[PDB]
Amino acid sequence: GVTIFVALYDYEARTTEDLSFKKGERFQIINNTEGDWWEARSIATGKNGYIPSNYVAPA
Repeated sequence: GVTIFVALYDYEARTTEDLSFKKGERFQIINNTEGDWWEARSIATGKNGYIPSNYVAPA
Protein backbone atom coordinates (compact mmCIF):
# COMPACT_ATOMS: atom_id res chain seq x y z
CA GLY A 1 0.00 0.00 0.00
CA VAL A 2 2.80 2.50 -0.81
CA THR A 3 3.54 4.29 -4.05
CA ILE A 4 6.80 6.04 -4.98
CA PHE A 5 6.80 9.80 -5.81
CA VAL A 6 9.46 12.46 -6.60
CA ALA A 7 9.62 16.09 -5.39
CA LEU A 8 9.11 18.65 -8.13
CA TYR A 9 10.20 21.55 -5.92
CA ASP A 10 12.18 22.25 -2.76
CA TYR A 11 9.92 22.66 0.27
CA GLU A 12 10.62 24.05 3.73
CA ALA A 13 8.31 22.50 6.40
CA ARG A 14 5.41 24.84 7.28
CA THR A 15 4.46 22.94 10.44
CA THR A 16 6.58 20.70 12.72
CA GLU A 17 4.58 17.77 11.31
CA ASP A 18 5.64 18.53 7.74
CA LEU A 19 8.71 17.11 6.05
CA SER A 20 11.29 19.44 4.65
CA PHE A 21 12.63 18.15 1.34
CA LYS A 22 14.56 18.91 -1.83
CA LYS A 23 13.58 18.90 -5.46
CA GLY A 24 14.49 15.42 -6.79
CA GLU A 25 14.10 13.64 -3.45
CA ARG A 26 11.94 10.47 -3.55
CA PHE A 27 9.26 9.36 -1.06
CA GLN A 28 6.98 6.54 -0.25
CA ILE A 29 3.40 7.80 -0.03
CA ILE A 30 0.78 5.82 1.96
CA ASN A 31 -1.95 4.82 -0.54
CA ASN A 32 -5.33 5.49 1.00
CA THR A 33 -4.82 9.18 0.93
CA GLU A 34 -6.48 12.39 -0.12
CA GLY A 35 -6.88 16.03 0.72
CA ASP A 36 -3.97 18.27 -0.15
CA TRP A 37 -1.36 16.94 2.33
CA TRP A 38 -0.10 13.37 2.08
CA GLU A 39 1.90 11.40 4.66
CA ALA A 40 5.31 10.80 3.10
CA ARG A 41 8.49 8.90 4.06
CA SER A 42 11.67 10.20 2.42
CA ILE A 43 13.70 7.37 0.87
CA ALA A 44 16.74 9.63 1.24
CA THR A 45 16.43 10.52 4.93
CA GLY A 46 13.93 7.97 6.29
CA LYS A 47 11.95 10.70 8.00
CA ASN A 48 8.14 10.77 7.83
CA GLY A 49 5.86 13.84 7.72
CA TYR A 50 3.25 15.72 5.70
CA ILE A 51 3.95 17.09 2.21
CA PRO A 52 1.78 19.15 -0.14
CA SER A 53 0.31 16.72 -2.63
CA ASN A 54 0.96 19.00 -5.55
CA TYR A 55 4.72 19.11 -4.82
CA VAL A 56 5.14 15.57 -6.08
CA ALA A 57 4.67 13.39 -9.14
CA PRO A 58 4.56 9.57 -9.50
CA ALA A 59 7.97 7.96 -10.03
